[PDB]
Amino acid sequence: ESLLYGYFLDSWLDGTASEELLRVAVNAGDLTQEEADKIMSYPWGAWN
Amino acid sequence: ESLLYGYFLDSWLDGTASEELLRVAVNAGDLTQEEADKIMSYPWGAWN
Amino acid sequence: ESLLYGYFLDSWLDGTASEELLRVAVNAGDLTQEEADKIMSYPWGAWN
Amino acid sequence: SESLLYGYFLDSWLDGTASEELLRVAVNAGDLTQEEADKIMSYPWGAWN
Amino acid sequence: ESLLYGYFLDSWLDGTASEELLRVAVNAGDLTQEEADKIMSYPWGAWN
Amino acid sequence: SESLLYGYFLDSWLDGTASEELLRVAVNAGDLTQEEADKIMSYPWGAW
Repeated sequence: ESLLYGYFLDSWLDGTASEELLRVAVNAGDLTQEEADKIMSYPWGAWN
Repeated sequence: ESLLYGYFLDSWLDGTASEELLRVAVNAGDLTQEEADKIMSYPWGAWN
Repeated sequence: ESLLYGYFLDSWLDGTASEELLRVAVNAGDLTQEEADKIMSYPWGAWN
Repeated sequence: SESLLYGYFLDSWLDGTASEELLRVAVNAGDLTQEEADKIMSYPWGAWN
Repeated sequence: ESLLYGYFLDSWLDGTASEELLRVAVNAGDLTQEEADKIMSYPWGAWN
Repeated sequence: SESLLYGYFLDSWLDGTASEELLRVAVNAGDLTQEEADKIMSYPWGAW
């Protein structure tokens, strides 16, 4: 599991990360594509 | 124990997570069903 | 220490956790009884 | 090996929310060693308040 | 991976870290040049 | 390996809270090595 998985998931659940931002993280190798797809399976902005 | 166990327990105690959200995390494989059931034995929104 | 020992000690020190909450954590296996007893030895709400 | 809560208690000492009273309880509980509490007390109490 | 990679990436996303800061961290051995380049690929200040 | 509190003290230097006097105390306490204090003081005090 990527070290920043939880960090990016939390940003998705709080609505601060967009799909574009997750693509940047995948491109950088900070998330795998599979992890970004998992994160996007959650409701965007669920915490709000 | 799942890495995000404490993250999701804290979100249940702070009243931001719902049962529906914990089920999304179990589907994602970020929590096991047993862990979601442990979290739901605590008082939701206990932190206020 | 259990993974969440510091998390629950901090909640006791900040006055957010109650004895009941610690015992729910013991019942869930997130603290040992000995850990809950050690946490309750500290001043509740010391952080103010 | 460092007690896991060493940084936690040092931060409380620097923020002025802990005094020796709390460090005494932590040492008695086995959450800090006496040597660790003496190291923390070497810092300026409340410097980061 | 450098231990402070996430710390510096978060500071960049927050808009608190500057390129100069990342370069200081590289010179200090706290980041690799490749890591500073990865961080700079993200949008500066996307977190508020 | 970095001292456990390296990031903690570097962050306090960047946020303008720590002084050289504080770093001297941390080296004397064995919380930072002298090399680490020298690295930290290389960064811009109060940058954040």
